[PDB]
Amino acid sequence: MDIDPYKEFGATVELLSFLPSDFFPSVRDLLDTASALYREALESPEHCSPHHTALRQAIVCWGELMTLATWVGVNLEDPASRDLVVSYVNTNMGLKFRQLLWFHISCLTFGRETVIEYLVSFGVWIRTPPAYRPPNAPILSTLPETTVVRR
Amino acid sequence: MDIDPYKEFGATVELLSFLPSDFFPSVRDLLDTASALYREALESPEHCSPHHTALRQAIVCWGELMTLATWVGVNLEDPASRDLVVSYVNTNMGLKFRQLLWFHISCLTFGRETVIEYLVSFGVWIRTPPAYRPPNAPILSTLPET
Amino acid sequence: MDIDPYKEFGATVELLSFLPSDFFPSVRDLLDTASALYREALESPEHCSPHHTALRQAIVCWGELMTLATWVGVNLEDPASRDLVVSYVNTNMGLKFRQLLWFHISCLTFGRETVIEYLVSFGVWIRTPPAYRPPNAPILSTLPETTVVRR
Amino acid sequence: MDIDPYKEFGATVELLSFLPSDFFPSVRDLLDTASALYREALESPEHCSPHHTALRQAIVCWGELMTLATWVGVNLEDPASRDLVVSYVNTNMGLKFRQLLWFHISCLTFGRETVIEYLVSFGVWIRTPPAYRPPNAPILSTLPETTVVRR
Amino acid sequence: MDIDPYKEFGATVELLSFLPSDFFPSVRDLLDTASALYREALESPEHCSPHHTALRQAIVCWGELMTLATWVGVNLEDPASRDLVVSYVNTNMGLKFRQLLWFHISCLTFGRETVIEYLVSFGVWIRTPPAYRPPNAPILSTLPETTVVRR
Amino acid sequence: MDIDPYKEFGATVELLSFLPSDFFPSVRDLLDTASALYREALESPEHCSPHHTALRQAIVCWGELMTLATWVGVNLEDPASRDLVVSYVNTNMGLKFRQLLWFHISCLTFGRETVIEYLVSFGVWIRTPPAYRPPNAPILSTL
Repeated sequence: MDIDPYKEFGATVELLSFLPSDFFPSVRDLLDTASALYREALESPEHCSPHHTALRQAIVCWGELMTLATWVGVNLEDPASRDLVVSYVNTNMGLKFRQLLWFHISCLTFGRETVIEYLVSFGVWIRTPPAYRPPNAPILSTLPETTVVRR
Repeated sequence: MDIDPYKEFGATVELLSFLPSDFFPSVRDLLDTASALYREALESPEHCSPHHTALRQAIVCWGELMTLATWVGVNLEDPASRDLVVSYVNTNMGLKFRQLLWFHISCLTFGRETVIEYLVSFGVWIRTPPAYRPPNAPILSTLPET
Repeated sequence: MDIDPYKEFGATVELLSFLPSDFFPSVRDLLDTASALYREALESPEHCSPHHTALRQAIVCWGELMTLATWVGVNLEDPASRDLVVSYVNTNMGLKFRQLLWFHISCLTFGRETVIEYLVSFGVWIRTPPAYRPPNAPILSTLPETTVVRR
Repeated sequence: MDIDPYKEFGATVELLSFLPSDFFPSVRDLLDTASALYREALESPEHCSPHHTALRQAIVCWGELMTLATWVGVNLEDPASRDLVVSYVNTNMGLKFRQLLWFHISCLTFGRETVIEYLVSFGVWIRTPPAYRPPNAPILSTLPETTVVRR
Repeated sequence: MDIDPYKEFGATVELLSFLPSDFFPSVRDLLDTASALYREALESPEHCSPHHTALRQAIVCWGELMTLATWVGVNLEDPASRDLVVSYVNTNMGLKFRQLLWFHISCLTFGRETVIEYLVSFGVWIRTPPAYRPPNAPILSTLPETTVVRR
Repeated sequence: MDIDPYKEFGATVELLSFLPSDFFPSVRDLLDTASALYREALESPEHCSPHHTALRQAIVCWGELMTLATWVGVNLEDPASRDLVVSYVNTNMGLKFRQLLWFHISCLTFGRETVIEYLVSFGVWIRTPPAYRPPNAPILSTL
């Protein structure tokens, strides 16, 4: 079909194509952020929000893909094809999962309006040619880059 | 007829020449930004804005220019002239379209007054000597302060 | 994308396919009608109407295409390919511009309802086989074909 | 100085450029019509209307042009060049004066709005290919379509 | 006659004498800034403000100076003396016109009080020895110190 | 740009083309008139009038030209080139500067409408053929 898992939330696959391919953190770092900020709500028995539902589903499917990787590394004798499949699962399927994770963790941490405005502004930034581009790329944050809160 | 594509919007061809010619993103990146942000409005059977009207027209005209370039590639046998024509369509007309798409997408995203003050300020900045101007190049951003 | 520059106004590319390919006036005649009826409004600094916006954009792009034609006629040494490109720009791209011009000038002069009704009626006329087709094709006009207004 | 003699009245040299060369009566017939419809007003010491002012001026410059033609015919001994200049004066300048006289006589007879809509509709008719238009040009006249003066 | 072109506006040739020679954009950049910020007001038939009057006059005298430079380059056969005069016109008189254009464009952009306090503070900064002053000259700009145009 | 320095003051360059090139007094005479009539107001720190602003600007741009001329006469060793360029500075730019000074001093002294009617009347006088042209050329005066 044509689900396009972001258009339900307000972004699209092409709106997230503003961000380059290597912009997204690693799958380990994104799973660490998830378990560090929303573990007790991702394990609760209630529909907390659509982001929580989609994030639970994403994590279960990555778990199914990591079980696949373990199984193939255990069961395939041909090492060339074995490492081929494992590297494919880890990188080429991993990129789609990291784009999915980044989006959900960031839209939970900062908000839909903030994440969409950040996507637009980072599109502007990465579009602007290098010679006329400021060094301060836009970034998501809840505090100013320097925070003078003495006590 | 001596028509400005920007005079009704409050800009001018010389006001968009006030920025470096290589400041504007590629036509590919700008068409991607348009289809990523306002596709459902650039395909609806409503006007919704002079910017949507002008942006629909601009994209149709670029599609016609790209069909021209494909036709040239297929139907010109002389490679020198063929690649000269294609390079012209991609660089001169491509620069004019990138200046046009940038203006309309940026206006729709940020605001007419915001984009005009940005044009003026970035033009003044790129001309101020380096030691007496803020060090970071100006940029447009929807992300507020925290 | 799928802009279809008429569906914003109420027609479509297929509704304007009722009219044959050679029905549309020349680009020179349509630019003359434009500069004879709406020049002071096409050069004004205000959004007069969506037809005016689209017509300004169309005229600027035809100007860009005529600058292309001048450039190629000046810069291409190979005469065969030069005249090939110039004839292409003038006829095959010209037809699309004349369909665009005719539509906008007529919808400004006569009105959207009148232009759409004319498209439907000319579809009926040009569809009817020649033997059962009246000689009076439908035409757009603000006066009767004969106008007895003595003084 | 690039002056349009109709722009003052609402027409345009590009709006009257559609009426074919054979559309206008001869200079003699248009002068007879002027002197038989508005002689007592084109010979009065009163500012009657802009059409009267322009008609007076046009007739004076045609008188000067006819004096020119007579002088050429009398004083150019070369018959070839003499007939060349006479033909030029009687056809090119003659057509311009026929277009100018027709416009003013017809404005005075019918009305500004009437003659302008007539020019518009005749442009629409003369731009259509001969195969898609009613075969009888639109007519501007004071007579009924039956041409029977009752009462 | 010992006229101060800024004393009328509140500055003084001795108040602008502190801004170094490298502080001002080139004549070309300052003319581009003028013609891109206030062209429709520097070309209007209206007395807009003393800054507009002085800007019009300054630009006319620079036009005369550029005509002089072109005439020198064309008509002085001696290359040494020709380049000598051209260098003089482009550097000395050029610096005076850069100082004059900067002052008027900056007044029109920012304000009399703002540009005067800026000149005062820049004088304080440029008079201090390099060892007792903050290393970054004071800046007059419309951009935020972050140079990110939001809203 | 097409700034046209007289447009704001109500004239145009083609209106001042009514007066010939050899009609305007020397720049010396015009500067003498200025320093005799409006020195205390051109040296004042006040926007007295747009004519005062334009006249201050013109006087400063002429002072810069004269400094250029002196600098050239001192520093250019080639006498031919030096005399050529100083003669250019004195005549070809002095012409436009005495046009500007004439316009502004005359407007200040007599009035905008008076100077404009003078320009129109001088157009009439210089267009009239010589056989029907009075020997008394038009002249500006408040007497």
